[PDB]
Amino acid sequence: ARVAVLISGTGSNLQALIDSTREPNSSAQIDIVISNKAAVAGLDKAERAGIPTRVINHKLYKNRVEFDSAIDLVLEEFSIDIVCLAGFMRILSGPFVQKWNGKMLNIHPSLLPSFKGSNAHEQALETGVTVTGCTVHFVAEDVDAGQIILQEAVPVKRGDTVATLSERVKLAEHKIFPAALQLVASGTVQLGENGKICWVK
Ligand SMILES: Nc1nc(=O)c2cc(CCCCc3ccc(C(=O)N[C@@H](CCC(=O)O)C(=O)O)s3)[nH]c2[nH]1
Ligand SMILES: NCC(=O)N[C@@H]1O[C@H](COP(=O)([O-])[O-])[C@@H](O)[C@H]1O
Repeated sequence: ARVAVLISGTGSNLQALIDSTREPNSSAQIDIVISNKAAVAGLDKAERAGIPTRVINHKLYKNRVEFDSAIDLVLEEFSIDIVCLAGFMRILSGPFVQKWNGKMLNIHPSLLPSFKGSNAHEQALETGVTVTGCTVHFVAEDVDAGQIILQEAVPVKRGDTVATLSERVKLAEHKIFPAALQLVASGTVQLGENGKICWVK
């Protein structure tokens, strides 16, 4: 399965995916990395790994649909099968989501359905949970509401900040995102007719 990874910053999840997809038994290969932000460290990581990169800024497009179409063009160019959102901090439009239904994965740093949105760690700390975690899910039109593939719980320590908590949760992210990509790319897991997750094996 040919994979595109979309990023907006540091790219630690990208690096974990690059590492995993180069294992001999990997069913996925990363053929393109796309960023909406220029000069971010995730681009350096891709380049260093010998993977092509494309930057697409919102300032060159009228609306969200034309922005996504520019993404889609590149996806089609590289004959992509699966899209991974790895620190990609943009909402995707309906038709784009619909086109890639069952083919697009996102990593989110909470145990969904808790703490949806762009500041999950802030929410978890504000709420005072002692257990948080991360979630890989299929992307549906409603944000962070798509079908869940894998999750991993991560403890919150007293005195945790966004800095220390996100560091701990990222170690879990780097485990389940490669595991989830491998499940989907090997055809072991799929979105299924009724919409709910289907373990084909
Ligand atoms: N259709 C859809 N379903 C999803 O399940 C899903 C997950 C993501 C992944 C992202 C979800 C977290 C985010 C929530 C809100 C954000 C936001 O408003 N981003 C700005 C970017 C501005 C900037 O920082 O430069 C924007 O969209 O314009 S980012 N994107 C998705 N889109
Ligand atoms: N809602 C999306 C979201 O909050 N994504 C989060 O952004 C970080 C990106 O780190 P990275 O650039 O080092 O992979 C990750 O922690 C990811 O879970």
